[PDB]
Order: sequence, then structure tokens, then C-alpha cells
Amino acid sequence: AIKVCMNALCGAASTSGEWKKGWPMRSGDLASLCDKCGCAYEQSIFCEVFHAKESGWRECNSCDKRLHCGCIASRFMMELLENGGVTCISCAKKSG
Amino acid sequence: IKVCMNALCGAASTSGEWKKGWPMRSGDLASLCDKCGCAYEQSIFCEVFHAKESGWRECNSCDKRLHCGCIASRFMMELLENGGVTCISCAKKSGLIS
Ligand SMILES: [Zn+2]
Ligand SMILES: [Zn+2]
Ligand SMILES: [Zn+2]
Ligand SMILES: [Zn+2]
Ligand SMILES: [Zn+2]
Ligand SMILES: [Zn+2]
Repeated sequence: AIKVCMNALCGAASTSGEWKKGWPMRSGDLASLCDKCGCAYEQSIFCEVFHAKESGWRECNSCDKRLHCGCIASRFMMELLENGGVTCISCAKKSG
Repeated sequence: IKVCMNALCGAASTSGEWKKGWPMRSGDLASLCDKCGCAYEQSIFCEVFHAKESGWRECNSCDKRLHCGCIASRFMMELLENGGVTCISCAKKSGLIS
């Protein structure tokens, strides 16, 4: 396959250094991210930097953290609550 | 006491049938009264009960609205590799049914 940045709103076909590790894709393999997108992802702010204008934002039920929902990039950064809404992964570790 | 598992309903009775709802965190299907369950079966549960919540998006290839970050709508869509979501019809048409 052609290797390209898996941020679909970037799609860069080249990068500085090696490709960076991204989020798990549906197949389980890790996404390839360019130097920019991968840098945001490493700092845990990919969606805040690159999905700021997309729909689907909610907030964590236990803290102020905004969470981009319906998004593969943030998919394992939150938990779906039985009574509605989401909590981020830190608060989820704190609540069992 | 058996109660409708839509927290904004909680009716203690039902007409005809308790209907099967969304898969809960444990994997079991929720028990819904006939109202809420009919809304669920027609894929409009979140449109009826969650219209004012955050988390709403649009299907990647059609106009269907999809309530994301919501356990009730979680088997009503598929997450795409491009960061968006697709409804179940578009998913069946694209080969993405998991
Ligand atoms: Zn990129
Ligand atoms: Zn995102
Ligand atoms: Zn939180
Ligand atoms: Zn009900
Ligand atoms: Zn909903
Ligand atoms: Zn669709």
C-alpha cells in the first residue's frame, strides 16, 4: 500500500524522520502519522488540534476534558457510560 | 421491580412486549418499554430522546444524524478510518459491517 498520513484531513505523502505511531485502526494495526499529526497525538491532543471544527464533541462526565466522539482517533480515550454520555480514560481508571 | 432502562422514561409497565434495546456495557440487551423500544427499532431513539444533547454528527455519505458518544446509538453506526462515522445502511453498502 502507499503509505500516507492517516489524518484524512492531512493525507501528507511524505514525512521528516520515520512515520509516527498513531491510534489503533479497525484492523488493530497502528495508524501512520506524519511528524505534525504524530506530535499532537503523542501529546494526547490530536483531536483538539486537528478536529477542533468537526462535529461530535462532548465533555467528560467527571472532569472538564472535551472529548471528540464518533472519532477513531479518540476511540480508546473514553468510555461510554451506561446512563448516557462519556468519561475520559483517566476518570474511567479512577472510577473502576 | 422491572423498569424501562431508558433513564428518561423508567416506566414500570409495557404494552404487549418488553423490547430489546442497545447492548449494555456487560453485553446484554437493554429492556425497553414498547414506546422507547419502538423508537429504538426504527433507529430514531436518540432523535426522540437526545435531540438537545451534544455529540451529534452526520453520516459520512448521507444526511442521517447520528448521536455519538452515546451507548444507545453505538450499534447504529460504524467508525471510519477518516475520523467520521457512517450509518448502518451506508456501512452495508460499503463493505464495512463488522
Ligand atoms: Zn499528517
Ligand atoms: Zn477526532
Ligand atoms: Zn475526565
Ligand atoms: Zn420507556
Ligand atoms: Zn443518544
Ligand atoms: Zn448514511
